[PDB]
Amino acid sequence: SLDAVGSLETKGFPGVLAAADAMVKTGRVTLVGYIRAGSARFTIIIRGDVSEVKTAMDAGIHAVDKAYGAALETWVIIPRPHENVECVLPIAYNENVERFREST
Amino acid sequence: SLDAVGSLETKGFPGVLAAADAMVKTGRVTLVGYIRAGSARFTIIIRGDVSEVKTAMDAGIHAVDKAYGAALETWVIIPRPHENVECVLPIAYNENVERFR
Amino acid sequence: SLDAVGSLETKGFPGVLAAADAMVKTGRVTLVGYIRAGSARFTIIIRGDVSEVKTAMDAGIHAVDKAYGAALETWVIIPRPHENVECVLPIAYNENVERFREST
Amino acid sequence: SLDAVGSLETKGFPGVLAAADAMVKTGRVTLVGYIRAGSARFTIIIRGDVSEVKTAMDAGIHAVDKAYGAALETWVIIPRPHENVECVLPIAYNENVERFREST
Amino acid sequence: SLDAVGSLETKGFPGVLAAADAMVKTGRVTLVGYIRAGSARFTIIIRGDVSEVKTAMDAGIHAVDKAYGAALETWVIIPRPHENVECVLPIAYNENVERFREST
Amino acid sequence: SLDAVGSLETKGFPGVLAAADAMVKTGRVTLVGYIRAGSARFTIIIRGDVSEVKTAMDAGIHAVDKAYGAALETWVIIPRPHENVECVLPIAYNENVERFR
Repeated sequence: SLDAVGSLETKGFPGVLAAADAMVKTGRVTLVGYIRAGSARFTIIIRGDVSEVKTAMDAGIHAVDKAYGAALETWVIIPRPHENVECVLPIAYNENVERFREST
Repeated sequence: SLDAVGSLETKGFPGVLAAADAMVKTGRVTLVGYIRAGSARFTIIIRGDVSEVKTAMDAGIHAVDKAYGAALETWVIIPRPHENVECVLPIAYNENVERFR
Repeated sequence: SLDAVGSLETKGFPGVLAAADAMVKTGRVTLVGYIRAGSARFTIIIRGDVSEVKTAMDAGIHAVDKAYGAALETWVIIPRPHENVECVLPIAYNENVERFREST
Repeated sequence: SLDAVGSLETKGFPGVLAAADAMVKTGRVTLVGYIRAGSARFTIIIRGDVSEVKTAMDAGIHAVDKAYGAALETWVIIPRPHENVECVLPIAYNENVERFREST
Repeated sequence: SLDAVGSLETKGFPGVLAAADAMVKTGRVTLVGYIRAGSARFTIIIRGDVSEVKTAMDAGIHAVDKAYGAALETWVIIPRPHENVECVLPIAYNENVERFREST
Repeated sequence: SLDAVGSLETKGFPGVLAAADAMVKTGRVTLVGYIRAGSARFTIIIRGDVSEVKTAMDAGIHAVDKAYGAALETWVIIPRPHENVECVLPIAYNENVERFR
């Protein structure tokens, strides 16, 4: 998919839970996966139209502060990822989340 | 499920054991899973009605201090989590815990 | 099982080895499992009658000091753990340790 | 393959995502894999002609700064890696990325 | 087995390689396993008669200093481990090392 | 095998890639495996004649500095490792690397 990708990483799982919920409730985006990065850091990945990923990312960043003890470590938006990156890195749509992609 | 979700994370396993036991003894909630987060941190996840998750979370927060050397690192309650989140993050009810629902 | 649970976590494996041996030799308790917690920390879990878990735990705490370089990080006793906790967390009796439960 | 190898490692996943996308869009190179290195560090590996790996690597280094909170930790280019290194370390071309090698 | 157990943990793998080789060359002991403990710490476990484990452990401790950059973090000798500890923790003899046990 | 063993560990993967390539290009040695040690440290292991492992290790130590941001954390050479060590620790020749022997 050439949809934009957003990635956000928190210290602690509760922060990433808060961010993920805000993202998919505010932008027409699909949460496609998460990573245990080590050192109690967790990464989440969303896909969607670039403008919707921007809106979702802002909501996710602000939601991290609603989780006691959570910290926002790092985030990025890649507006139009190369197929090789989507293939190798864990950022692709998958069959588990297809029905949410259809909904966007 | 549209049930509320609570998640709490401690430094050390004993603290998460203390917290989890307090949660399910005080709220009508289901402990659905836990995560080894790395750095000796452990995450637990509960589901239930919003009122019961809040009650359980309060009891769990206070219970962490009963474990010598434990620290409460972070926690959150999401009253009405989006179905997409439940699908990807390890927060769903599962068949292992069905009898506790 | 409604038996009490004790859990103890050390910095380094040698400390948890010392503690486990002291625990099962002091109380009528079963060591049911251990966890690699990360950051070179190791968790052990015992089950048994609450009074036996208390005496075993006392011995385990003191035994950690017998390992050079070990640190006792954290421990707890839960006298009557809820079945949902026993199910999800790695604290249940299991078939690998059945013969030790029988002997207690 | 005697193609050069480039490897770059960031603090946080978003930085490695930014770097990978820049690399494969700038040089005629293939992203062959990534590593979760621990401590929330992530490694990516590209292969291609040495001149293409150099230009891709330059773009990847600069792209890390486009991810909030990311840090560039370490990187290297090996112009003509030994077959024993390609065998043991996770740097070989693989069937998952064949179509991207063909296009280079 | 009621043979003694020795456990030694280093920062870095080279230190544990040095210690393991010194142990089995100096005491009539068997190296039965190792653990990746996290945080670049490595644990090794030897078994044998208590006096031989003592001799091996001293040689292993001194060998750690022969590895550049290695640090000895923690160690213990448990002279006669309870069968429950041997069962749950990774300290038992195994079929991979039987021929070295026979040799001791 | 009674061949010598060398092991070297870096902070970051690029440093270990640099070191490994220098080793097999300078000594008649076989790189038999590597370890993700945690904390972004990576271990590599070579086997060969004592003289070749020493030569390869020297080249590998110097090569770590050619990787931006890499650090050499620790290394050792065991000229004649005990067979018990080869059995338990991941330092043996293996079928994946047979052609390099």
